[PDB]
Amino acid sequence: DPFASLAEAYEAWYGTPLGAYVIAEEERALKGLLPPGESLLEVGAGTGYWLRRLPYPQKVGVEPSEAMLAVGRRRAPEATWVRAWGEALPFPGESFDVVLLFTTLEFVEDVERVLLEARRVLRPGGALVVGVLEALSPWAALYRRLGEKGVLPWAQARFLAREDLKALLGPPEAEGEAVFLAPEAHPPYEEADLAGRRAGNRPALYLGRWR
Amino acid sequence: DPFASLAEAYEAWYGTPLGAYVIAEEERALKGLLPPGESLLEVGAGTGYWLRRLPYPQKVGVEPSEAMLAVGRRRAPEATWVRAWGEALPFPGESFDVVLLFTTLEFVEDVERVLLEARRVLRPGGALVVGVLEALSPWAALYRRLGEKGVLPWAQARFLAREDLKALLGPPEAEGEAVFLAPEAHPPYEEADLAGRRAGNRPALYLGRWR
Ligand SMILES: Nc1ncnc2c1ncn2[C@@H]1O[C@H](CSCC[C@H](N)C(=O)O)[C@@H](O)[C@H]1O
Ligand SMILES: Nc1ncnc2c1ncn2[C@@H]1O[C@H](CSCC[C@H](N)C(=O)O)[C@@H](O)[C@H]1O
Repeated sequence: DPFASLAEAYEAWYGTPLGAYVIAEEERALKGLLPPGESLLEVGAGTGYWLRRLPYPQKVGVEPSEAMLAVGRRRAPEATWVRAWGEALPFPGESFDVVLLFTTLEFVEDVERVLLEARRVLRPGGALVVGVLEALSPWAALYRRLGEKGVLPWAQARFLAREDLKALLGPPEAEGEAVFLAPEAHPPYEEADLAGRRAGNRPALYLGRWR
Repeated sequence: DPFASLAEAYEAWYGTPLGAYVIAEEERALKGLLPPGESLLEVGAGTGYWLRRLPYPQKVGVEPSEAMLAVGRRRAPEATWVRAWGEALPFPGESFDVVLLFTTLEFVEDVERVLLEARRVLRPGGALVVGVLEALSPWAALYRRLGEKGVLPWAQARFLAREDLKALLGPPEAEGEAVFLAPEAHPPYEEADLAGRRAGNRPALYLGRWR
């Protein structure tokens, strides 16, 4: 478990200027894809960052890391926390309106399997929202380097491009993307961000919604 | 040999609009860092793209790939082509005024030995000029992915950041940088480039000169 020792300070970076900007843009992008619904299931809910911020009345978080889970259920108590793996969700078919996978496929053991589970558990016409750190962004460059440099959890991550998702789930009903500036950007961040777009940067976060 | 079948189409990309822009930008940065001198040695001279374009009256190209070499000795006949590895230069010490390593370190066997050899064959007061595809740039993200997907020669490449070079050679005497736009930039390219710089992007090409 690469997250075994990262749980406690996992959100520390969001407090910094750049991190605050990144997390703000990502949430905004995510909100743009979130559909109406009653029940939500986040696979790899980690510290429950999204669980506590999403509005759905019925929220369920699946997290295999004991460390992450310890923090998550503390921070997002209103949700039901289940200790399981994406590859085998302990729920009957067609039980959720929305299933969220935010930068989790980068760490699962079997991507196709996790996606199958997500769709089974998803009810008719259910919305599957997937978010990944676009492999082609300068952020991926940083994380790939940090990974080989032995930094956790990056050393055990796999990187995906929107192309890979579309390859697996087909054409998304809707898309979203955020953070075009680079890791070493200087503020005012909005300038850096618009600049990164114009420079042709792939975004740091790609979001797709499939039914 | 990763370049075993890339020699012929190697320079092809330089024909496209972005390619044209990129390579021209690299040439400008490289020439701006090249010092005064009579003799030049390029380790991993490949297809002689740089040998065919540098002022030095006496220049030698070291290239282990026979495939690349076949093209190089042809496109840059005014230079002496030697078939050897950077790990073992067939030259006595203090014999060159300038030694050039342009995107070669990412393919050699032993980086430290290559650099030791480069320094050995350098005359007193000589200058070593290294150019690498900065590992933190969006281009690095693209090649690491291509390498992952098999694509040669990227599957065999290692990537360096200017910090890696500083750790190996110490603080350079001078530096150069080029191409802040991303692989997917859109024309007008000069704007895209200025954008990438403001975005916080790391240059696709980092150049350093040591003595
Ligand atoms: N095989 C698997 N199945 C389900 N979750 C997994 C998994 N492998 C890793 N994870 C979890 O995926 C999470 C990735 S970190 C992202 C956490 C959360 N989605 C957020 O964006 O805030 C980690 O908490 C990790 O424990
Ligand atoms: N151990 C080694 N010693 C010297 N050269 C090597 C090497 N391993 C690979 N190379 C050469 O390094 C080159 C990298 S491609 C760059 C070629 C040229 N410098 C240019 O920028 O146009 C390849 O042609 C490859 O054959």
